[PDB]
Parts: sequence; structure tokens; C-alpha cells
Amino acid sequence: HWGYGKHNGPEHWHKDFPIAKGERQSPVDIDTHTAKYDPSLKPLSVSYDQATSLRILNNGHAFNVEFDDSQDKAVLKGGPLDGTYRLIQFHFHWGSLDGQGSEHTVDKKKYAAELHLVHWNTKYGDFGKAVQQPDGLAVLGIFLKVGSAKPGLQKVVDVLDSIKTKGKSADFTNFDPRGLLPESLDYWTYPGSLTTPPLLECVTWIVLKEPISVSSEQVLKFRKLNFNGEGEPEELMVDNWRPAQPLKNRQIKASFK
Ligand SMILES: NS(=O)(=O)c1ccc(C(=O)NCCCOCCCCOCCCNc2cccc3c2C(=O)N([C@@H]2CCC(=O)NC2=O)C3=O)cc1
Ligand SMILES: [Zn+2]
Repeated sequence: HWGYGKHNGPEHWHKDFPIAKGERQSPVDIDTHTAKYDPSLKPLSVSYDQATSLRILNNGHAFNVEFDDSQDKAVLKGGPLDGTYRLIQFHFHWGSLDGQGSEHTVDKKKYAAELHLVHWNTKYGDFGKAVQQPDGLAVLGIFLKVGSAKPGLQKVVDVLDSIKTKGKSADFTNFDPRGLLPESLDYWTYPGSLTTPPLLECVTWIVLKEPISVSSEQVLKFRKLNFNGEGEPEELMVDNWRPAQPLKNRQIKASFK
């Protein structure tokens, strides 16, 4: 099926998912000089103080920390969003070396990794119905650079040894996503898509300007994961990022002057 290699990677996805060549695909390069400050944007509200993580899973493309989204507990609102969006999962994209890994780029700059906190619009009842709507999803994207360690990430890092290969999953309760956020909530925002197949165009992207720093040891543990299942030839899970796509007729707004 689909993946990140020469024969099933991003340049091949359009064959099974022709939306891959659509009009609002993600990620994109963020040209910081053509993004315009929008004063009509309300402050962004990230309310994670009562998030309930459940499980961590290696799906063969990344690892997902999945949350209990059956009540309003961890919500994104404000900024470009109408109403309330509920956190369902987070995951990362990363490279084989620190010089690549992010999906969005900033004036063509690639970061070592990118965190995606995935939320669905509560007006649509749940995730499955939300991905049938052009405003069904909001993804909060956070860049990762290599430097000082991020303490709030270590609990994720230390569990990866238990989910090395595709299909493995583990209990993962009481993880606090607030420990993954940078100081500033300055952001860019634009309408786009899921960056993995089915590549559905239902996402309001909110990409934070300030990256978080993680240590080399932490990202190296990310790179010890496997794309393959147990008992198959080992393919290290690295470079699971889609390259930037045509902006076409879209405007990126800045939340800051
Ligand atoms: N990186 S990121 O952006 O943050 C990011 C990226 C991704 C995510 C994420 O959530 N991914 C998970 C994706 C969830 O979406 C799934 C939506 C699925 C929609 O339904 C598919 C239904 C398929 N059925 C069809 C459809 C059309 C035609 C046919 C059929 C079908 O069956 N047949 C026959 C029938 C019977 C049989 O017996 N044989 C056959 O052939 C057909 O003729 C989150 C964040
Ligand atoms: Zn993603």
C-alpha cells in the first residue's frame, strides 16, 4: 500500500488518491513575507488541562498517541476557528538526519521534525463525519529543532521501545500534551488537507512560528522505529514526511504583526 519509499512514496500517492493533485493540498512552504497579518483573528485558545490519553500505536507510517474524545476535555478554539475542535490524536513526522523532517517549511527551511495535534469540529459529531466537511478538522503543527531536551517528550520517547514495529500498540495514559508546546502561540494559518492518504481537504492548518527544542538522543529514539511489521526485513521509520505542495490560490494569514 502507500508509504514513503521510491515505489510507494508521495510522488505515487495520486494514483490511488487523485485529490493529491487538488487545489488545497498540504503541507506548503510558508513564505513569511507574503503572509499577511490578520487583525480579525481572535486569540487562539489551547485548553488541554483535562486531556485523557489512552494508547500509543505504530501504524506503519508514524506513531499515534490517541486520546479519549468522548467529552469536551482538550479543545482548540479561537484564532481562525469557528466553534470548538476536539483533540483526537497526535503524531510526528521526522527525517533521517536533523536537516530534514518537517512537512511545512518556513522560507524553504526544513526543521528536524513536526508535531501534529489533530482536532475535529464538534459541530459534526465525531471525526468520521468531520472528514466529510471542508471545515471538519484543525491541525496544530509545531516544529522541532535539535538542541536542548524537551522534558515533556521523554515519556513518549521511553515508550517507543515497546512499539517498535507496525501493528504494535501499548497503554499510554496520563500523558500531558501541554508539555509539548512552545512559549509563543504566534502562528500562520491556511486551508489545506491531510498530509497522508486519503489526503482529504478538510483541515484548517495552524502552524506555530516558534519551534520546540528536542535533544539529539530523543530524535534518535524516533529513528529506531520500524515501518515494517515484526518478522519482515527492517526498514527504519525515517523521512515519513510529504514535501511541500503547490499553494495555488491560497492565502496564508499571520496572527502576529
Ligand atoms: N499528517 S496530518 O495531516 O496531521 C493527518 C493525516 C491523516 C489523519 C487520519 O485521520 N488518517 C485516517 C483516515 C480516515 O479517513 C478515512 C475515510 C474513508 C472513507 O470511506 C471509504 C469507503 C470505501 N468504499 C467504496 C467507495 C467507493 C466505491 C466502492 C467502495 C467499495 O467498497 N466497493 C466494492 C464494494 C464491495 C466489495 O466487496 N468490493 C469492492 O471493491 C466499491 O465499488 C489525521 C491527520
Ligand atoms: Zn501529520
